[PDB]
Amino acid sequence: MEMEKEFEQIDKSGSWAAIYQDIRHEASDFPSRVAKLPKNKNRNRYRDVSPFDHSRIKLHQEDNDYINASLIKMEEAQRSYILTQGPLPNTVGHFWEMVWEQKSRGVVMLNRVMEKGSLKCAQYWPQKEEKEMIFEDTNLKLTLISEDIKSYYTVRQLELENLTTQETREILHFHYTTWPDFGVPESPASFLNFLFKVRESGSLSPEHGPVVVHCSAGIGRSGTFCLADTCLLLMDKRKDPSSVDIKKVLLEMRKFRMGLIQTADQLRFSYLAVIEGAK
Ligand SMILES: CC(=O)Nc1ccccc1C(=O)NN
Repeated sequence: MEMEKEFEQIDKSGSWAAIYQDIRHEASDFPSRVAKLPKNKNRNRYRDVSPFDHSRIKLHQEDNDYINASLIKMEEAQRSYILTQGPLPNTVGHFWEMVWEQKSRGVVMLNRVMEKGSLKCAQYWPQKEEKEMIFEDTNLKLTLISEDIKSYYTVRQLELENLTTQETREILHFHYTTWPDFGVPESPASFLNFLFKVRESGSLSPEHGPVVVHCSAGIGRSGTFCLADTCLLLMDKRKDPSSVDIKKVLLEMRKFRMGLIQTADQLRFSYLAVIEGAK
């Protein structure tokens, strides 16, 4: 059923809440035993948001390999994403270790450091060229190279150096800066343009490791980003773009990380992003 028609049918009936709860009811449930170990309590921002054991990203150290991050692997779309929480004061070094070990080219950030008067994630990148950051626990150095600030998003060029081998890589930081404190954007125009800037970059492409995407919890706004990307590209691939069932793509993605899409408004916005994106 053409999603644009399904959309108007849900909107006229005002049943967004009922569709959304159907997804919550049918969603996968897998063990998260490593996340709940007592040694990992300060590695988790929220007690009710954990990566599944089967799909969690492992840090390449013998000490403690745990980070709140998941590999979403979409087989038919031929895309991979890592979805992770906003780094904490004690996980900033782990975050950049993961970016290094997984060979990511891009980081996508969908939140502000402060929202609603509270801290939503650590200040994990350098704000001035001449004041670089060093993560002593993971032996990495991070330098701001350049910054391009636009109305809806900022793009930063960063240099990440493995102080152990003295190899360097260029990482692109794509920061969406205008998601509102409450609700969802009124129009997806600026979200879609942000998405096609990340694609243009090569960050989503198979010659690199998976893109790292995050918000505060790594399930809401992060969910919207990878659902829209995957749904649009399936439409570019299949002989019938109307066969693309957004609810079925979301349940497939929810086999890899719990809670993706947090509200009925985010589900509606995702439809609006794919519907408008198809034009
Ligand atoms: C399929 C589609 O409409 N993509 C976009 C959406 C919104 C803004 C830009 C683009 C784009 O294509 N950029 N190169």
